[PDB]
Amino acid sequence: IEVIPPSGQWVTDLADLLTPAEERMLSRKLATYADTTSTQIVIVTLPTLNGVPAADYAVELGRRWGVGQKEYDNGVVILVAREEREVFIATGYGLEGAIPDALAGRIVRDIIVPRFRRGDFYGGLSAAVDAIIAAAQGEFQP
Ligand SMILES: [Mg+2]
Repeated sequence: IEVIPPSGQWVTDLADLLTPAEERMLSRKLATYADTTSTQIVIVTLPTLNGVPAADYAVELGRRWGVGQKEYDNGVVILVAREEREVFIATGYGLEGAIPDALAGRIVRDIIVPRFRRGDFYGGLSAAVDAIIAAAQGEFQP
């Protein structure tokens, strides 16, 4: 599997879902969380996965980019595959148990997808970040 190379960005919006101001606001939140906790959460948006499963892509991007390694200790990839209408939340092994499949799925189904169907990409991703941070803190309360 070949994924995109490391961007150096908290938000890599290759589907161009977000305005620059929306990217900068998400990026500030993500960077601040990483600074305080050493947990690196990144957002990647892609026009298409070209037939690669979202799970496989998210895991390879976390590996290739070293998400949650190097300067950081734990990692999350939020991968948005626009053509396939998939959102895959991938956590590093360190965070095993913090976001089970049902909690990730409920973030996608109930938090992200209804916002995305209205064109509210910033709100859906912002709320997903907040839910991920709450879950990583042991404080997610659906
Ligand atoms: Mg953009």
